[PDB]
Amino acid sequence: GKFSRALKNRLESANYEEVELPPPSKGVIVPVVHTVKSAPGEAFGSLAIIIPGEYPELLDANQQVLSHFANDTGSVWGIGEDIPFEGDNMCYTALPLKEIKRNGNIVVEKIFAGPIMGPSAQLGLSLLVNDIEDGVPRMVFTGEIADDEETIIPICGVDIAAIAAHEQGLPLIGNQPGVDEEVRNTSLAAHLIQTGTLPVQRA
Repeated sequence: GKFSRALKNRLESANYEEVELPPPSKGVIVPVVHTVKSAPGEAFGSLAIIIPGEYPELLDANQQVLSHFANDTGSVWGIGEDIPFEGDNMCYTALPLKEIKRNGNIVVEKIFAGPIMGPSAQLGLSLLVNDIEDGVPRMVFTGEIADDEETIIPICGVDIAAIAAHEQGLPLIGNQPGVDEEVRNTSLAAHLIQTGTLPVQRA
């Protein structure tokens, strides 16, 4: 459960083959919690960017798995479970995001670990295939999407994910306390991408 700087440094010491890529045509950022059975009760966070195209070769071989959106409608390299909603008939890769730059260039690297498990990348993925057209929103999304494709189900480890977002100067977005801007549902998340920041009230 708890944030461990010691786990972070020991696992991240093995990160390798850093590379800089041009700006994605679009993308979305999500947080990942890292654990290992022999470090019980410890965890730390990182960010992943999900971009168009097939780049299994940029991933550690243990992440070179392909998971599919529902029915015919596209797939993502690097994620470990199927996605219960339709995509937009595009192929994506989920890459460890080391840095996203001023000019949009992304710095990606390999990590020694399995693929991205669990349902908390679903808010991101849903926004990516339904609402994002161009660019990468400068924010980090976290949450499971219900059957209605509107309700956002909250995650454990929101503190870990926050740390991970803040490291890179980005806000955490989700439907729970601990996040920087709360979004009750997917369509409020999509409105946030449009406004870019939370609207302000002055009386």
